[PDB]
Amino acid sequence: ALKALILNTTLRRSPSRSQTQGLIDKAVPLYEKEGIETEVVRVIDHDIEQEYWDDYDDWNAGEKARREDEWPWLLEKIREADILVIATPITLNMCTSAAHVILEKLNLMDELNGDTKQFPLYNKVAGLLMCGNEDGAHHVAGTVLNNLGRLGYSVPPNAAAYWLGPAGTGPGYIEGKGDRHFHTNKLIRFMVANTSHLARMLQETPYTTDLEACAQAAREESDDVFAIRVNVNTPAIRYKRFQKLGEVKVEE
Amino acid sequence: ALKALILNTTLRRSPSRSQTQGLIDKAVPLYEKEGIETEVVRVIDHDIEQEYWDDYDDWNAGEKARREDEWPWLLEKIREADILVIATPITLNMCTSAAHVILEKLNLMDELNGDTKQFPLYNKVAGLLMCGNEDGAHHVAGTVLNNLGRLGYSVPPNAAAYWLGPAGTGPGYIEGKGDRHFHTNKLIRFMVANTSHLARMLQETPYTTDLEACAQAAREESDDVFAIRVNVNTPAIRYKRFQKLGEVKVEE
Amino acid sequence: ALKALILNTTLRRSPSRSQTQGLIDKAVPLYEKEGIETEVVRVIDHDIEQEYWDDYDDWNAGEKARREDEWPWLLEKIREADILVIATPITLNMCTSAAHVILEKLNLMDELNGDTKQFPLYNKVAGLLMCGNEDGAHHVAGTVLNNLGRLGYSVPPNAAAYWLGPAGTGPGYIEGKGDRHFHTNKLIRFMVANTSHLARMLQETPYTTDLEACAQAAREESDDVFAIRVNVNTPAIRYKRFQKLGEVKVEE
Amino acid sequence: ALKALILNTTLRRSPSRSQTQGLIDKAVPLYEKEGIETEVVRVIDHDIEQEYWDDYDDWNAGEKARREDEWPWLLEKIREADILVIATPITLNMCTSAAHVILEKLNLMDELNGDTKQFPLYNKVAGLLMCGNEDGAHHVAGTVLNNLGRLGYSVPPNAAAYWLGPAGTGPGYIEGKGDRHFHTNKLIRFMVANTSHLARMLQETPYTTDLEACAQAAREESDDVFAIRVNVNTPAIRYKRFQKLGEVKVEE
Ligand SMILES: Cc1cc2nc3c(=O)[nH]c(=O)[nH]c3[n+](CC(=O)[C@@H](O)[C@@H](O)COP(=O)(O)O)c2cc1N
Ligand SMILES: Cc1cc2nc3c(=O)[nH]c(=O)[nH]c3[n+](CC(=O)[C@@H](O)[C@@H](O)COP(=O)(O)O)c2cc1N
Ligand SMILES: Cc1cc2nc3c(=O)[nH]c(=O)[nH]c3[n+](CC(=O)[C@@H](O)[C@@H](O)COP(=O)(O)O)c2cc1N
Ligand SMILES: Cc1cc2nc3c(=O)[nH]c(=O)[nH]c3[n+](CC(=O)[C@@H](O)[C@@H](O)COP(=O)(O)O)c2cc1N
Repeated sequence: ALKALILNTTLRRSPSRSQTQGLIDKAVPLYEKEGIETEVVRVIDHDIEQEYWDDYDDWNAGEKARREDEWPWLLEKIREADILVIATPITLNMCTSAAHVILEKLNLMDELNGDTKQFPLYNKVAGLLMCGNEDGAHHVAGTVLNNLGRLGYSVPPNAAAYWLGPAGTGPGYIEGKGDRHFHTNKLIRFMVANTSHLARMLQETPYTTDLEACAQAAREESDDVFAIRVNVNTPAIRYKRFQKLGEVKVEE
Repeated sequence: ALKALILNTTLRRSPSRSQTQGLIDKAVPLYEKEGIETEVVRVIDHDIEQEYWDDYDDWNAGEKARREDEWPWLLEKIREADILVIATPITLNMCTSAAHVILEKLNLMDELNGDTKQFPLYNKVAGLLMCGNEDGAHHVAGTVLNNLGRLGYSVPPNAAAYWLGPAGTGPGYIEGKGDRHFHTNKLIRFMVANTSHLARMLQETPYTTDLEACAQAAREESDDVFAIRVNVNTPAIRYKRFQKLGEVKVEE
Repeated sequence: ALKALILNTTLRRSPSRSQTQGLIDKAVPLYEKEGIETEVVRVIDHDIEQEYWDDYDDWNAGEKARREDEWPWLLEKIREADILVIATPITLNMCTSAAHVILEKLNLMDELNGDTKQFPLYNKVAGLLMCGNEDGAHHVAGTVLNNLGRLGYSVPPNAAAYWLGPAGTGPGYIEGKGDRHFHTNKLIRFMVANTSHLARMLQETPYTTDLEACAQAAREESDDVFAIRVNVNTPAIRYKRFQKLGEVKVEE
Repeated sequence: ALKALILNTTLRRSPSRSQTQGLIDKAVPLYEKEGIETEVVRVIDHDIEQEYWDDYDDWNAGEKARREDEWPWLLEKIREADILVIATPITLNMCTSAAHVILEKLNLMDELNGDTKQFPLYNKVAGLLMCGNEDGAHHVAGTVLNNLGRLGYSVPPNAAAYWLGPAGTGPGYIEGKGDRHFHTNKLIRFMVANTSHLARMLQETPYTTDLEACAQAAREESDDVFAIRVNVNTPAIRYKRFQKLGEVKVEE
């Protein structure tokens, strides 16, 4: 069967009560009625290393970045899930820092599958559940769904469901009675119905795009050097699409 | 046959040379090789009224807003196109004001159909071409594609292609030789292949979601009043998800 | 004698009731108690041409762009005001298209003050009023206030005041009783008090920065060509800060 | 003697070479030439706990969030610094998750200066250094500087300096020769000059705003309950500022 993986990216460790979890609790039985098996992971409960290392970095400095953690376990669940729902509180008009770490680490998956010539997360479907006290839902949805789009996820219409109160400091979903908020409840239902349909579609008729071939055709029509002259004689920062400075020619 | 409509939202009237049109000129033959009938509209060439009126406004003040313009023609083309590609320059880290006016008027389309019980632009596909001198493509992509998804568009992976120069004032795509810019050329090819595929899928197996039925289910599990107490005794704007202010008792 | 100019960027013509105008009506008497002269302009009531032309465009295509409108009148007012307050409704998680046009045209300035070597809007102060039915205030503040900062405006703390209802379709400020909304009313008071203080400060102690001399220091430490090699052999879009492609050597 | 604190929020531990540190290395001598004592902290080098606990959470599970870490050490520096410069690489069109955590924890302060009745970070100045491979500088600047403004920071004009390559995957500042990039080098000079000036101003003539008095005046003109009726009989998500549903009357 198809699988939906819902990542609660709250910053409070289980079992502390999460506002965002209220939206998850509505979505789970709806996915199960669709025949889509659900799993909820609260990512902050798990040891996921934030630090970065590759071979350009200092070798000893990277020991902590290279340590054994729980990321392979979580990455494998994401690879296996046909639907990825990020369920995030809003902080600083963004997703939480926990969602941010996960997405940073996930952005290793724009390289290739040997037989599809597609990124590893191609043919999957993304949805979004968000909870804020007042503001930021559409901004976060734009940022997060755009990034997932870059990785291979398809986004159906009305794929982001959320709760917000009025302009103010709070309170959140629980005291604000968001479990009976009509607009949120109808958005959650839209999102589940549409992500489920698109997931079944992509299971039957995946993209056949060969990104390697697209890239080769693009190589055969492009240069391998970008170069432009800069006007260094002005403090101005106003935009000029035509600057008439002269084109550049490259050494040998 | 499938139709793709590409809206160049440059602020300069034809035949003035448009940087963004360079990306369009790459995309059109690629769609035509996909078997998809393409049409390019430069919306600024057409008389589209920006002012708003509805029957809550003053009747005389709204006369200019109600005047006969070319919006019904353009709206009918959007309704007919299976793929909508917004092709916009970046201004102020946003789409152009012309794209903005078009999207404002298009967001009247969030009500139902017959028959399908879906918004009128359901089962369509969105992609994005963008051109800026230096910065803003992913921010604009998040904003524009999120809004199109609210209307019923589905978004495939890698649906946004763009050109940008380095940090600076420009110049633009033409002087910058973007027509031979590898990254842009490959993204344009990704976008055309993926949008064409998703359009063919949705032609054959559209969403069957009944938004009316989703809304009726939400109504049964929801209140028809939102009400919270407010802490009027503090200058603080720190978020507080629990405030223990007491419930609001509502009459009738 | 300081002047504050408040631009209501609603899309509905006077005298139609504007939701955003409710916040302006709170702010005006507060500024006047500060001893600051205030003027409110509803910009949609004035003829401001959106289209663009310069010498690189087609002459005949640009005739409409070059026509007589009310922009010189409005631009002179912005230039003269010590405090600019954009008072914008939210559309599509952005300011309105009317605000978008004004800012597009305001960004077309290409001057440097001969005596101070600064942009024309240096030493002015920016505040923000916003009104939306549910969502978008901090995103719009980020975008608009970042753009004004690039032009020369300084931004005090708590410079953006706004009203929003809960997640939903509305209603707006008037039916939602925003005029008695504590959070909005206290933010408006913070905004007026802080912008007023900062405006007075800059009137006594303006920036003495010499933008021309900064740019000349930068010219001495910088190249006049930007050039990089591009990896044209991969479909990957993964970010690689080091790519081992070789330096490009330019011939001048 | 003013203090400037520069937080490098790279995800790579010292002494691994950071692209963003290149911009920092330009700014530090410019600040010291202004007579400002400058400290650089690479926050990822320090053990700062990401998890959240307060007394509404689960005591037992909150033990890790409550643990002794290095946050008080870093917060003291932020409390003392007259200028805070966030120096962040761009990930996912945002600041890094490391910057995200720091700002999250900074936003948890709940204090009012007993004498000035201002938030604790009032009268400070914020600036920004950013480094990305291609895109996101103005979006990050909007988000980060809007958040610091809510905390009490003032933002001068041209307070955000950055480097970006063209559309693509990289490379970054070092291989792209950003240390000799004219646009970046001049923006760094603008930013140091303007933040230094504004910090000196605010040390002389701080804001005298009484936030508590402002909130008390807002309390007198406002309701202590927010309540609106909802239309539960539509699937539409079209925005409607006027819905004629009727007022909510609240008991007692
Ligand atoms: C540091 C910080 C920043 C915030 N930025 C925003 C914002 O910018 N906008 C908003 O509307 N709300 C914001 N909130 C409230 C919020 O979202 C959470 O409390 C709630 O949702 C809890 O969910 P959870 O119980 O599942 O963890 C923030 C709270 C923070 N601690
Ligand atoms: C007022 C204003 C603002 C801008 N804001 C940004 C921005 O924030 N970022 C960027 O990278 N570029 C920006 N540009 C350059 C740009 O985009 C166009 O010139 C080009 O693309 C034209 O394309 P076209 O020939 O098809 O019209 C702006 C230019 C403006 N006139
Ligand atoms: C097309 C369109 C899009 C919108 N996008 C958003 C959004 O993204 N978020 C929101 O919260 N609200 C939004 N609204 C409501 C809104 O803002 C205005 O009606 C109000 O403010 C009127 O103010 P006024 O009477 O002074 O003109 C939109 C309304 C639109 N017509
Ligand atoms: C996961 C991920 C995401 C990214 N998202 C973006 C983006 O959205 N836009 C951009 O322009 N660049 C991006 N980069 C490159 C970047 O910024 C850094 O490598 C550089 O700056 C290193 O700086 P440092 O050596 O001081 O750490 C990303 C890189 C990542 N590892």
